[PDB]
Amino acid sequence: SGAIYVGNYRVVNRHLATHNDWANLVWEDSSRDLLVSSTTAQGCDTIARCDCQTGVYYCSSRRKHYPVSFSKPSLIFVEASEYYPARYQSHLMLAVGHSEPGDCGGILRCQHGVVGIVSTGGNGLVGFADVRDLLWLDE
Ligand SMILES: Cn1cc2c(n1)CCC[C@@H]2C(=O)N1CCC[C@H](C(N)=O)C1
Ligand SMILES: [Zn+2]
Repeated sequence: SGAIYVGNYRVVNRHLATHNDWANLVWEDSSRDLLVSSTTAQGCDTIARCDCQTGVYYCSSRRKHYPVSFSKPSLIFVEASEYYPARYQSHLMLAVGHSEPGDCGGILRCQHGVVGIVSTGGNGLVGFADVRDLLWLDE
């Protein structure tokens, strides 16, 4: 689990979205595994607007933060799951690291702020859904 809270927006993994997230839907993209819903309270997370390829992510399955080097956002093929059939997921960055399904939602941060959230894994690689291109989260 895990979400990004900025302004009157809440960003979650689309596969983990609640009934309330869907009832207050702002935008969703199945290909990115992202869903943004509206909130009453104001959020204070700062979104990075950069092209950093190094950062730190939170891994609940180990109760630890790990420094990582990650790839640039791209179309990477993701094996079938109970949430989606086999497809290419867009805007995805990979890093050598540990992850488990329950780690989805953990934030990846660089020195500029929030970069994205944990979204895929397997084969000793962790996938992060990038959020830096969503400039509308700040206005
Ligand atoms: C963080 N994490 C996620 C996973 C693992 N860690 C390890 C096992 C694979 C699993 C995974 O890659 N998927 C299951 C959840 C939905 C994902 C998606 N966005 O399409 C695909
Ligand atoms: Zn950065």
